[PDB]
Amino acid sequence: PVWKDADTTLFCASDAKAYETEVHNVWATHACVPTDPNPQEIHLENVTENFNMWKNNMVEQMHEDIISLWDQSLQPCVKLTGGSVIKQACPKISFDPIPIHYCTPAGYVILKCNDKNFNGTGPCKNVSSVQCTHGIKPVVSTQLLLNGSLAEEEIIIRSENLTNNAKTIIVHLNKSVEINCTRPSDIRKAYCEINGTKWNKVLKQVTEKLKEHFNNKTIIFQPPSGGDLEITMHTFNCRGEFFYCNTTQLFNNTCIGCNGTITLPCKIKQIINMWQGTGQAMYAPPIDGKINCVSNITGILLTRDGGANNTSNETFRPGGGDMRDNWRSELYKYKVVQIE
Ligand SMILES: NCCNC(=O)N1CCC[C@H](C(=O)Nc2ccc(Cl)c(F)c2)C1
Ligand SMILES: *[C@@H]1O[C@H](CO)[C@@H](O)[C@H](O)[C@H]1NC(C)=O
Ligand SMILES: *[C@@H]1O[C@H](CO)[C@@H](O)[C@H](O)[C@H]1NC(C)=O
Ligand SMILES: *[C@@H]1O[C@H](CO)[C@@H](O)[C@H](O)[C@H]1NC(C)=O
Ligand SMILES: *[C@@H]1O[C@H](CO)[C@@H](O)[C@H](O)[C@H]1NC(C)=O
Ligand SMILES: *[C@@H]1O[C@H](CO)[C@@H](O)[C@H](O)[C@H]1NC(C)=O
Ligand SMILES: *[C@@H]1O[C@H](CO)[C@@H](O)[C@H](O)[C@H]1NC(C)=O
Ligand SMILES: *[C@@H]1O[C@H](CO)[C@@H](O)[C@H](O)[C@H]1NC(C)=O
Ligand SMILES: *[C@@H]1O[C@H](CO)[C@@H](O)[C@H](O)[C@H]1NC(C)=O
Ligand SMILES: *[C@@H]1O[C@H](CO)[C@@H](O)[C@H](O)[C@H]1NC(C)=O
Ligand SMILES: *[C@@H]1O[C@H](CO)[C@@H](O)[C@H](O)[C@H]1NC(C)=O
Repeated sequence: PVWKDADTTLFCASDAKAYETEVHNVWATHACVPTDPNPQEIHLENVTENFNMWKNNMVEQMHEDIISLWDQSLQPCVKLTGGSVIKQACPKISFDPIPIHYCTPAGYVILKCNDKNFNGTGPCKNVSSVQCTHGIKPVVSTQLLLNGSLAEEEIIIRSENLTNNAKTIIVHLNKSVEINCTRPSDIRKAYCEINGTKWNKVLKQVTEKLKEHFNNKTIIFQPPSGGDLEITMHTFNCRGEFFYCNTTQLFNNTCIGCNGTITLPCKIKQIINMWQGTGQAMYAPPIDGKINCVSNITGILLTRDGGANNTSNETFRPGGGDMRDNWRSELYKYKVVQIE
């Protein structure tokens, strides 16, 4: 086998149920084929292959699909786009993301990096060959990566360029921390409950590894100062409702009487600034009854402060906004090649 680096158009696969009215299922039913009934991963003996997750067309290809999925699935009362106005009907929908596999057409194959502490760029010593990735959930998230994969060994610090502060940092956790968000039976007041013990343990480890990457320096956490509500809050979609949660308690540099349950204040918003960058959208009020989503915190989005080269500290705040990094967090060990 001999290959070369190449971009090409991918296709998708799913376990989607054709009887479901859930929108991820309805979209995967007509845009994707069924998942590979006999998937086989094959090792590449004595092969070293270098990867670059910040340099992967797979990401932008998935991004186009999630844009597609949201525009056909989400029914907004009125669509406020670039100097435009549209008025429609906005019934409530069934919303729950399902895993999606990304697969190469003929002449192309996917290379899988299996080195347990691969950071996302550079040489991979344990390389695989697959026809499709594994099932990736398209979770649209800010500040915190939800329902993803875990790093198998240590916590991984991923970044295209650690010395550039504009570059986003992806923290790949090795132990998931549960986030339990509930709007109980304001109709827009909600809260997310987190294990403080579990949470502070893991964030202590996150700081000890950023210490390794930044020359033993003091690692400070801080809430985002300024930006849109989707940036300064942990924003996610639970069962169709847009949750905005205040995470200041999570990035508490201190509980590093504070090892119980952390309860984050949340509000469901009807008017959101779309992650697709095209403007404002207005949706309908929340459904009646108890609205609950439990998810796994599996990764953290961070931006580092600048102007601290002559200081003794480094400051990191929760990031968000560019959903590409969310897909990048799960496609990092994949790249497409052209077989020669
Ligand atoms: N480093 C990139 C700067 N990002 C940026 O400029 N954006 C434009 C304005 C806010 C946009 C957004 O994140 N929207 C959103 C909507 C719903 C959910 Cl659930 C969610 F998690 C997020 C992103
Ligand atoms: C390579 O990765 C595989 C799959 O993750 C795993 O069995 C092990 O870590 C590695 N195996 C060899 C033979 O290097
Ligand atoms: C990732 O590993 C490569 C070596 O392959 C190194 O050059 C790069 O600085 C590392 N990046 C991070 C963020 O650790
Ligand atoms: C949450 O994480 C555990 C392991 O940490 C895993 O077994 C479980 O399936 C995860 N749940 C979801 C919804 O991903
Ligand atoms: C997670 O990684 C840290 C180092 O980053 C390590 O100390 C810890 O033991 C790991 N935890 C698990 C459950 O692997
Ligand atoms: C990373 O960013 C720093 C500061 O922005 C810059 O000086 C450096 O050349 C960049 N390195 C690479 C490899 O792009
Ligand atoms: C999530 O929280 C609600 C109320 O806060 C509680 O009733 C439920 O048992 C919790 N679920 C889990 C899995 O912790
Ligand atoms: C937090 O996790 C610990 C283990 O780290 C566990 O014993 C305990 O049940 C959890 N506490 C809460 C309040 O969820
Ligand atoms: C960083 O601190 C650790 C503390 O365990 C020490 O072992 C290491 O030599 C230090 N390295 C640098 C570059 O300061
Ligand atoms: C989050 O809560 C703190 C107090 O707990 C408050 O000062 C801060 O303004 C809140 N964040 C936002 C974005 O409103
Ligand atoms: C994460 O997965 C669980 C189980 O599938 C689900 O209940 C929860 O709503 C998911 N979280 C998000 C943010 O989609």
